[PDB]
Amino acid sequence: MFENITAAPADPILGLADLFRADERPGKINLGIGVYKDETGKTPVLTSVKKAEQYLLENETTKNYLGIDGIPEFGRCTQELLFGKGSALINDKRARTAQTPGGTGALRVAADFLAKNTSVKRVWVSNPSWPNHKSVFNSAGLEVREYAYYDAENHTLDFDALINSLNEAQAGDVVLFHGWCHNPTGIDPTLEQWQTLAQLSVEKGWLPLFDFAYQGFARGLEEDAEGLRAFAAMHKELIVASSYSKNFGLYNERVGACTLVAADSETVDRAFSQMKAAIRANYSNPPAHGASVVATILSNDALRAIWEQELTDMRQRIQRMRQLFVNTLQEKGANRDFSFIIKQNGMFSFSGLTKEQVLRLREEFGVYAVASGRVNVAGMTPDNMAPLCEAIVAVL
Amino acid sequence: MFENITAAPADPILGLADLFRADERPGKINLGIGVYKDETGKTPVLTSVKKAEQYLLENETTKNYLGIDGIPEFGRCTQELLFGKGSALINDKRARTAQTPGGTGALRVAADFLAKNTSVKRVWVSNPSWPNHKSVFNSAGLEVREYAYYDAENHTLDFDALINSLNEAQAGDVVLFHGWCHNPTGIDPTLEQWQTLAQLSVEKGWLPLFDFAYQGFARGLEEDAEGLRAFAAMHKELIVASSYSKNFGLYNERVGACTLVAADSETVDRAFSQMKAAIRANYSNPPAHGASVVATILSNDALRAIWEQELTDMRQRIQRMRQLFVNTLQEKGANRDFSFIIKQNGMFSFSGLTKEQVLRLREEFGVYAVASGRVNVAGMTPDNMAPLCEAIVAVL
Ligand SMILES: *Cc1c(COP(=O)(O)O)cnc(C)c1O
Ligand SMILES: *Cc1c(COP(=O)(O)O)cnc(C)c1O
Repeated sequence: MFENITAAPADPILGLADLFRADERPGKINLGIGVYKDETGKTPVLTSVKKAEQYLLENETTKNYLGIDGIPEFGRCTQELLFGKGSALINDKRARTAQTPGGTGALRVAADFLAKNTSVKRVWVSNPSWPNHKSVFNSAGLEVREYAYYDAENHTLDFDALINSLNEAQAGDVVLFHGWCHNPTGIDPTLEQWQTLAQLSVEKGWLPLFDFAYQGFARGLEEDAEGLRAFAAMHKELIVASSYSKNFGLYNERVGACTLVAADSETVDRAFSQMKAAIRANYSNPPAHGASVVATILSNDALRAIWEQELTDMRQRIQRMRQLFVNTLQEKGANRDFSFIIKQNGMFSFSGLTKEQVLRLREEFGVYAVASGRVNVAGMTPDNMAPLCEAIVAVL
Repeated sequence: MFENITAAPADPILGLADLFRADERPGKINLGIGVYKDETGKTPVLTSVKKAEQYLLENETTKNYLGIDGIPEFGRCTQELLFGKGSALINDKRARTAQTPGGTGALRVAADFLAKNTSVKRVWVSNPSWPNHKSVFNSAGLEVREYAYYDAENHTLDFDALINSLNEAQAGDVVLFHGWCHNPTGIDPTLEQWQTLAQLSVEKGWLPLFDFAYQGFARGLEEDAEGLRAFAAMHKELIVASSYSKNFGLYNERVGACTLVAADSETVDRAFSQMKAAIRANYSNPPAHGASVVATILSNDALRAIWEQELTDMRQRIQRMRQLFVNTLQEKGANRDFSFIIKQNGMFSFSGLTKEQVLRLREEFGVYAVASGRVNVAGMTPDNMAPLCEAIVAVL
């Protein structure tokens, strides 16, 4: 039965992590996958997280199955983070959230749900976008169409191209928007731009789907949620696939959420019963550990104060590395002006390196970046900045 | 977009857990979902598990993403449990395993993989079988056909009906077999019967898919794996979706595995690259906590000795409850002879109660059983045995 199965191509992000592993070179540098590193080049378990974990170790009395949708408190805390504490969506009971295995799990559950319960056949994704978006949607059997976004020449969000590209989107299509800290460009719309978009979707009949994986990495928790909140106020319906992998440094515990919003309580509960059926036919119910760590921290004021500071430290450290990167490139003779990278948000900077330069960097210098030229600024430290900047100016 | 979504019907197993929750009756009894209970009617975290968890709390230094296929050691320990320590499959590198979110996750990954990479269009499941099998396979777009199994009249495995039913299965179809402790009947084939089946699949060209969720609940770890091992010796290809939810009491951490076996190392690695692609487009990578607990215990001799005894205690306690159940029914005037239940293996006994009796039990007496008449013997305790047996004889 398997004789003719052809090998799948390596994952552009995750397979990169393998090559780097197998690399016996001493000075190799990561920069590929979106995982935070501290000053020492390590990815430690957050202190608020370690504390919540002892708490769970001393307090859990059972590992009995959670319901299909997970821990209720987790769901509530998630909605408050997303929409705000006194949100009308929350007060009118217009939103239901299911705990899922990571943000990817949330996107797939959203896809399966839409493919099986609505008339959706098309999902619009930005050019460029997280490479795995296409795979997830194609998996549920939906086609992916792409909308213009990035202006490679000016390193700006080409807004008119974005709008004119979206005019080919029909009423009933799904349009995918990144929350804030666009992966891979780091270029995001202004609040004014988010409002224009919110009113155009409403007028055009698009169903917004937000992939929110970096809440807290641009300006703050509540600020980073402004685009989505702009949208939540206008729309009767929307879905949010959020992730706690990055903002809680909980990557491998698989903590995410799929939030479904409908015009009313009655409709959303009915639509949610089908979302639950899609989950049962997939992984049954979600993994408790990571999600209970998140609920514990968000529900406890002392633990929450510690986590918020840890997140602030991650954010600030990345901001410092960005400046450090553009300066060092300059003082190493990387003649090209890389100042636009200071203008990007989040863990990543879209460097503008070509497929071949990205390839040479690795084979000749052992510094690993995604083939699209996307580099993980959070993977940079004061110690690896110079060898890294030295490799870059040499392939330029 | 969601105005016309119709509510999904409640899950026959998981939705039962909700009704029981919402039940304000004092003497209500569970018996529905397949979760073990000790003498006190609680589902404690195993002692070996609590210990492995402190170990992880003191020793983990990162939550960085696992690879798509999970923790390597987890994969190795799994293959040894399944095939045996000195297995030829293991030595010839004919098997690859991916850590997945529970056994359900493993079945779905197997389904997606088969639907997208092979010519499979049909999956044969036993009548009766775990209610969720149909949903998982239909989700990947495969149809489910059913083979005869249970003889309701004699409470036996109707073996000729099983064989004659399977003669309608074509070369290239998938045939699903339960490892041991068949859910829901508890009726399993003899080793001789397993050999006859192994040779018939090989001759007929069926691809065996084993759902192994109760390893250790019938006679022992290695004995319960005899049917599958009978099959592994004859087949060039097979897939195993195993679960550690029940045997490790790790229900909510979602710990399972999907093991792919091909004729050789080269073929299995190629087929596995596609399995990994199906995982990436689903939940990306697996949850670390439960799986590392399992690897820690299986890799440590002291921790393993404790766990094996805990599992032995669960097994024995269930065996005692079974005897207790048939005796108490007898001394309460449940005139029907329920002795066949002593002959069933695992957590469940297929009681033979009708849809309406199962329904009356709940509404009039608050004892919850699955509508098929399946009852969780592991949910019985010396304290609830009498009220339970009293309710049963009253609806008889
Ligand atoms: C990291 C990321 C994901 C994946 O989240 P997981 O929680 O790791 O599944 C999805 N979308 C975007 C834009 C991401 O950056
Ligand atoms: C319990 C069970 C499952 C589900 O396993 P999870 O690990 O809970 O996903 C699948 N198949 C059978 C036969 C089961 O008994």
